Amino acid sequence: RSVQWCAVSQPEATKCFQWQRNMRKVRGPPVSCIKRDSPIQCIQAIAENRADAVTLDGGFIYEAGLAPYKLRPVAAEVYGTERQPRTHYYAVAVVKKGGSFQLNELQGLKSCHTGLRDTAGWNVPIGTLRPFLNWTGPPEPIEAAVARFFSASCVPGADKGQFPNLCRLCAGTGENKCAFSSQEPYFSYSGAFKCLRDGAGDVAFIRESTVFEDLSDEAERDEYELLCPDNTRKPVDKFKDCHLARVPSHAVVARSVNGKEDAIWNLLRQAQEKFGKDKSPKFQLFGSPSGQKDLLFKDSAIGFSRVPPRIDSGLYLGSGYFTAIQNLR
Repeated sequence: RSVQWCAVSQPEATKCFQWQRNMRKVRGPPVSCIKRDSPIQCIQAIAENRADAVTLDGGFIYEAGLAPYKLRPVAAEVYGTERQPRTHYYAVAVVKKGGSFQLNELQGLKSCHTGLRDTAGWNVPIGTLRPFLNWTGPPEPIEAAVARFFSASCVPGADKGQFPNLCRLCAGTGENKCAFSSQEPYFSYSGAFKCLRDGAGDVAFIRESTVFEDLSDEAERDEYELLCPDNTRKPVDKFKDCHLARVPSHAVVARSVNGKEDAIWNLLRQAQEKFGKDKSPKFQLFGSPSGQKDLLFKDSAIGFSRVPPRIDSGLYLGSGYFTAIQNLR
């Protein structure tokens, strides 16, 4: 037959055509390509058997699995190194030890977010805190509710103009203040942590490893702990037993019924073994051309991982995450 990939963009299309005719050359499994204008359109396409697979993030993993699609992950991107591969992380709420407030009592305190609408620093934390948010649904934006929950925060990317409150704690210079880039000292994960570390804010929403990467001294990081969902605090080494959500990697979604799980997989294994990470200078599966990034697959990816059967979107996501998504719906 052949597996039909779905490109959400036209540059994506070019790398797929590239992929298909490069699979030919190496006499491997064939792949055809489909252009669409959005991840959902691709979800529908695959859904109504116009295509066979597509790589999606958690969010669309959520979406694709819903009726009437019922799509399911079959192959998972893999980050890290061949030496140290990783298919996920944990979204954690860090704080400085010594306090008594818990996750259910963060109202009025100061928060430090990696970025606006980023998963770990936003979608997981703000979706989790949802019960404490005085928010009607749409059309009023969540920022609104968040802006009036915490007394002040740093959310790189937050609209300084509409929601100035979400940029108070930020530390960039002039117009670079609250900007969504390295210009903002409290940007991303390490900036988020430092935000907390500098006493600017009381809680940091980052991932479990930023701590370790940044705090070399074991006795230095005994100065921090984690805020667990069961309204209890814990050391940063107990992240597995004390996190807001377990965030998996982007996964290749496919039909639950008659999905061609194996064709896709047999195609995925081989495409990797030949055009995988620094395997060929002819064509590279994980790598976007100049000006373009994360085409088809995450460039930071280094391989794939088969997803066991009977594992749906919800089970793939995890409750923390899955709940975090619905809560914002």
